Amino acid sequence: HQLQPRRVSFRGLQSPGYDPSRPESFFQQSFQRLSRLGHGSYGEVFKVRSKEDGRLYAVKRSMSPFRGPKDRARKLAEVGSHEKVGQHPCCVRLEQAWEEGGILYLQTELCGPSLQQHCEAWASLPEAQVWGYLRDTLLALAHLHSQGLVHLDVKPANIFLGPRGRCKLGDFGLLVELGAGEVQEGDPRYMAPELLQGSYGTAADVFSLGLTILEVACNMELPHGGEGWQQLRQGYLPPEFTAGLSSELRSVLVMMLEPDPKLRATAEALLALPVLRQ
Ligand SMILES: Cc1ccc(O)c(C)c1-c1cc(-c2ccnc(N3CC[C@@H](N)C3)c2)cc(C(N)=O)c1N
Repeated sequence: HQLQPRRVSFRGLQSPGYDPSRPESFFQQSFQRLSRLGHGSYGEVFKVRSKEDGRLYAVKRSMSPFRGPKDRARKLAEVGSHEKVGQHPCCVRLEQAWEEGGILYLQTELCGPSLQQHCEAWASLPEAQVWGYLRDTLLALAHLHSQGLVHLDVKPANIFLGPRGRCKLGDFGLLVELGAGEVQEGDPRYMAPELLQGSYGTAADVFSLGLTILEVACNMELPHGGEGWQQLRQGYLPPEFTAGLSSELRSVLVMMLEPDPKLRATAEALLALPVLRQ
């Protein structure tokens, strides 16, 4: 026998068309699986339609049952972090989460391709689009920081194309609160230099978003270490990466890539620039 699905929430499961008497899972009974959006060691993401309301969503499920109470605690923690983010037009919105059969499910709004996928199936993007992605993801960071939260893995793969040129930031598994809480290793290509010393704060996201946007704007791989990695963290843009970048975009990126986090521009300061108006 199998225990009924349980809602996972850190704030305070039954749905139309779900029958506990029937053997198959809440996920099998309550959704129509339409396509697979992604698969990895983190599990799988599916595009689904909900039987409850008839609308499209995405559902991420973990790959293997919990191995022990700590493994379970650490996986469920993602839901608590995501709930702290809440509703914001530039953040992937969690609808509900649940556990069944030792598997964790997160149901969110359905978003488009990641910025990474969008780039791969474009070369270098029109700068007008890049400005939109930068602005939207800056709004997301201002929102996170207002909640005392820092995303420690801002990267092209974690930003999803919404409606009409809009970007939403997601994957809040590596969110920390301003103690910190347990966290995994962010992608070294986009890592703020102060994180080498374990120092973090709202500035670390801004730096990562700077290299995220640099990468999508120039369509070149960033170094994961060695001299190239250091030379992106000196306070200038290496010419290697700047071919075809406008003077306007270059200047905003260099504000975001300031190595001293005390000097680095805040999301709100960047959003107040005339170039990022509206
Ligand atoms: C379901 C879910 C729950 C919580 C959450 O925060 C997010 C973002 C999602 C979510 C994830 C994905 C997706 C697709 C392919 N690869 C990845 N990953 C690659 C590695 C990892 N970092 C990110 C993620 C797509 C969508 C979407 N298109 O609607 C989506 N809403």
